[PDB]
Amino acid sequence: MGKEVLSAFGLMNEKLEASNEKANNANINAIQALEQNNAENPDQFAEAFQKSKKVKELSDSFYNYIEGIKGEVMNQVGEDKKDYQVMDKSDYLDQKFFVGDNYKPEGEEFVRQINDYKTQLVELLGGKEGTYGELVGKIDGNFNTNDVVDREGVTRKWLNYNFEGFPYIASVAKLSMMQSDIRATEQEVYAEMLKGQLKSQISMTNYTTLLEQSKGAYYQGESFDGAIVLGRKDASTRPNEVELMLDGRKLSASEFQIEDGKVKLKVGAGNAGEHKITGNLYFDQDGKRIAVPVSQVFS
Amino acid sequence: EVLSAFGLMNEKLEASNEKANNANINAIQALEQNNAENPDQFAEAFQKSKKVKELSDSFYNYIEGIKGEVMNQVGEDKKDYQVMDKSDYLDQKFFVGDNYKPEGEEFVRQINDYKTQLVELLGGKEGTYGELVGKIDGNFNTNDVVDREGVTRKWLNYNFEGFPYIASVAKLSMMQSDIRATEQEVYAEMLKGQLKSQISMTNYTTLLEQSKGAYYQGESFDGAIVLGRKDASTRPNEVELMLDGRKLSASEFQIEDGKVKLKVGAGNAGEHKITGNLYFDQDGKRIAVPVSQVFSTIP
Repeated sequence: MGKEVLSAFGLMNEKLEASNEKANNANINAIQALEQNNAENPDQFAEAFQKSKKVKELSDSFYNYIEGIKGEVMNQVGEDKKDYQVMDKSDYLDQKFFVGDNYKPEGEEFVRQINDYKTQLVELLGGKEGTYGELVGKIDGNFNTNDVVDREGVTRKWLNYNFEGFPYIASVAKLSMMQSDIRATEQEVYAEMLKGQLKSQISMTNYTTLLEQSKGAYYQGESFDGAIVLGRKDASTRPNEVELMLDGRKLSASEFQIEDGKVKLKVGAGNAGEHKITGNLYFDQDGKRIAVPVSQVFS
Repeated sequence: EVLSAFGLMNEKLEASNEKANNANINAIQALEQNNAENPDQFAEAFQKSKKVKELSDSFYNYIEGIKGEVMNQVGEDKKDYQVMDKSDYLDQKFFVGDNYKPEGEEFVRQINDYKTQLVELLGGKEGTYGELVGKIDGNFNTNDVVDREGVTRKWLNYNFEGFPYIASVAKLSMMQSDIRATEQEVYAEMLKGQLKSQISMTNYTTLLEQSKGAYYQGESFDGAIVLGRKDASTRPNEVELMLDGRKLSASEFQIEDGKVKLKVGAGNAGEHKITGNLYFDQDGKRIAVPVSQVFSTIP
């Protein structure tokens, strides 16, 4: 029997497990970033956060199921782990998965778990349609349980073809790449969700033109000077904190006169004559507080 | 029995490769479109994306050529995987005795050049993109590694010693998959970086507006505060300004795209209505920011 055979499978599995650990770290980082984004402006990142969380928990449940099968077969072979020429039995799995030419309930459970993952994921995204459906194609191609036809014409059963008669390390590698598929689908899904949100924020559908002339007191026919600037209108924007100093008095009576109902910062403050308004709008973006200065005047 | 699992893994990897590659092509196309719409913004992102596209496609084509060379020797058909078991030509062609032949060393050099310039392109192990750099290094590395025994194996050997032709093919397919996955992660990171630069509140200043303004006296104040966009790199593609029916604001004249504002300084003979449309190309679509304001001048 080929000594180098099933050693190749071991190298597959080692590379795949290392990559999967790195991918899980990156995915957890991305989820933490999303939760931080939901912390400030929850309105913008809400749906993104919940759908990403659902993907996270589905992916984790499914990954843990696969990993349980992997640990099962690891116990099956024995304590020798980095030795691979030993995982050659092709016995425990089939008798753990099928009855003669029929599925065992747990094998049925395994396949229906796969199908459940796919269908809930795609229905979360909006199946085969809507925004980013090519991702649905990717997931379908990755987890597809449709019975395949062999080159010899037999429509072999999906689990039977995928798993029967194979060395324990072989199905171990199969499951490792299934896990890698789950991690890749995660990484991609968080990518699309956050990207779609960002594009929903950058869209100049969110803006509105304004006039920012130095002074409105334009005398008799003198040459004009002014500008057009894209004032923000998207109500989803919300200054996380506001400090709004008046003419050196009554720093921002809290929502007594300021109202961020719309992104129009309606200030219903009082007055006595000439006035200036100063302060800072604190936006907690991506884990950093940024102060946007305010220095304006009013009669 | 005959380990067709290698063949199945290879075929799935290849199908995933076309799907991922189509996605990558589309992603770069979208970057190209955005760069066409707004070159100053997506300029660096598009340049880095096209450099990594060149590098990735060169590397992918090299590996694909090696894979094709291998699948030449297999025979007339390309699915009878049990036939693909000789493992006698490829091992011959990479190396003689211990030392690499001057093509295997070229292969490893290609891998290492790819990783080196890719990392140096993505900043580096430090700065941003660090986790992605870790993924690249872990996926692509030829540091000589030690087997079960405490003895060091050369990378090309340990990965490509007498392994069945289909096994080597599947390993190379995994390498291709890593290249494509790295492509998509890289493009996503570059785009996310650009967007998050665009949504940064460091891009804004604060303006106000009211119905009339002055009140000569202390009565009240129904003002509002807005986030004017002061990003230099954002600019309309089309600027149609039929202010009050007279002309297109002398397009060469006062309307100035030099900064984000449109530094209008037009004529003055009374109260003036400025009206028109701002046309921003965004992901293809022609978004239309209407402009409709009044500035009054005594004539």
